[PDB]
Amino acid sequence: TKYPSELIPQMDEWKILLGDGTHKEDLVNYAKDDFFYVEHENETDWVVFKTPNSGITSRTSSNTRTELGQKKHWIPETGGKLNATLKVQHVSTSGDARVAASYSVVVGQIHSDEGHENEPIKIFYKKFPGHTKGSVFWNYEINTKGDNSKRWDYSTAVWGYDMSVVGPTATSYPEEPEDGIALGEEFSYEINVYEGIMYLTFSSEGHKTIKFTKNLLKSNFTKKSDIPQQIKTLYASIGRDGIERENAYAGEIQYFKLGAYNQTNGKSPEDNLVWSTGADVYDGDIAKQYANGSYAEVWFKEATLGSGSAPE
Amino acid sequence: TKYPSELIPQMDEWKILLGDGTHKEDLVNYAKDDFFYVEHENETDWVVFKTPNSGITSRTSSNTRTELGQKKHWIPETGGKLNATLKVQHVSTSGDARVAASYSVVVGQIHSDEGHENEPIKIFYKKFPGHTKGSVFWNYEINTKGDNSKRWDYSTAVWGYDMSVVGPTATSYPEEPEDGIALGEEFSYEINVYEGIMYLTFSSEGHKTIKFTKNLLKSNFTKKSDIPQQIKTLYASIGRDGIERENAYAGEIQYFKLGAYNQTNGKSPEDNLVWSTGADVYDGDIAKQYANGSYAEVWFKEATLGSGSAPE
Ligand code: NA
Repeated sequence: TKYPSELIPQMDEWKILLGDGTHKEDLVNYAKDDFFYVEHENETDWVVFKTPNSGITSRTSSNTRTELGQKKHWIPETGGKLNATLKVQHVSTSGDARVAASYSVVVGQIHSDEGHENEPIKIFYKKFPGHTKGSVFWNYEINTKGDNSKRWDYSTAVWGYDMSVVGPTATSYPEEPEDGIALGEEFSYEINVYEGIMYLTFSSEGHKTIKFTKNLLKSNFTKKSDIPQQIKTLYASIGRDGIERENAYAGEIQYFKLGAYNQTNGKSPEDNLVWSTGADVYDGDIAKQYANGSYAEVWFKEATLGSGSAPE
Repeated sequence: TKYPSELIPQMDEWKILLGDGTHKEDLVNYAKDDFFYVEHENETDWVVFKTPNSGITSRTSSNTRTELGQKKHWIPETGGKLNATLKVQHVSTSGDARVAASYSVVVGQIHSDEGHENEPIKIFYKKFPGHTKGSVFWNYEINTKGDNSKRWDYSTAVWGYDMSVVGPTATSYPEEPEDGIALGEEFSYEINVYEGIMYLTFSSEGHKTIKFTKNLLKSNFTKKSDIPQQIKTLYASIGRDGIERENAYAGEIQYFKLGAYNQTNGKSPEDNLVWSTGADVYDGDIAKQYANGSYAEVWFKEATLGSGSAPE
């Protein structure tokens, strides 16, 4: 009988989009069965975000989400911090293993509200079908100088693989990552942007805590000879060779998002081998996708917003 | 009670500078006698800011302040809202009455953290010696295009006079304003910056609620022919003919301040008849100033920070 707002005291600082295209700005005492609701398990309550592979998407995306967006925006220079503790309960059980996005779900992001509307960070959990352990990795998308159709993401592994580890054919998978994270296994992230520098921390009991620093005010990617080999390789059949503006996301307004942003869709892999995953979507029927594994589902027990801080 | 943080639940969102030059970042359970403390009166507790006319000033100013500064900064596009209810209990009883800033105290501001470090708004209370009623007015400072030494403030009256109404000699005063606010009389302000537009609301029991709208993204002062007449009298002595850059404070990082920023100092009126007030400051001896009326003291009942909101 609980609402998610009973578990997240800053619920009034978020709006939501659900997998069925519902937008809701006032989330105090709000739930909707099968998308955004509370689940009780032994001694903890969790906020569930559940979304199919193909529901009603936002105008900005081909992928379906049930995900919060922070109402108060900020530029990297003034900063912001998001802390989450969560477990992924389910990712799509179908999709083409040659496509980097298949079988994954983004569980936190910074999204830009203007300009190209790209993401300085998207944190993913990806698990191939049949595997016990999945991978957590995070992607930085360039704030492309000029035409955004040449953009790309650079993916960095936390536990397990990064997004570039694909199967060599549509239904054969790499071996499971030995150091990865199971469904139902708790982990935490913090995204702390202080004075334009994004400091990430990822922790999970029994695994190494892993930290990263990425300056969001000065690009590392301002010419062709700076594009990482990972981009040349993973985007080789797409054609993406953009460069990033010199000052990256300096002064660009953005905001946090958190929940289940499903990156497995039913688009044809031939149209985009990195992001169109060709999964089973049952012609958009949400109840049939839910009955056959064609969805993602992520549970959070803590989601806190605060100000950016100097790492100690 | 004793700590101002028992009255202001958001005390951890502010830092302070006191009139003796003390800076303190963590204000929970913090008070300093004679500067920042709580006074109980009839059935309400108030947070008191008290400052001499000449204490230890910030590097940025010739005036002394005991004043909060908001820790988390913002640009006008993303916005912010400050609400306060207060009463002014004392302004300096000495000063050259010809000088526009004399006998006044700023009780709320937006202050820029970069660039020229100018203020999109400072809210003043000013009361000539011996008057019962003082005036509340607010100043917008241009974000000067080019050299800031040509900057100026434009003052708009709320109740009573604006800053430009001065006495005819150093020691005599204009008539009391018909509509002003007495020492000890409560009034409220709200500075609500939503999508770059500043909406002000001022209210006090038994006076008209007054509202203003000022766009902080698009200057009304881009040509010399737009400089208001007011500036031509006040600033005649001083060389201030600047114009403002076209997009005003767009993208410039700001934050709110609230407290007692005393505008009466001991500087020579013959050097600057707008800001150099020639008051008695007893060689910077704070005790002697407090004993002889050379100070400002403002009590707040409420002080809340929030997001900017669309008016309605
Ligand atoms: Na901001």
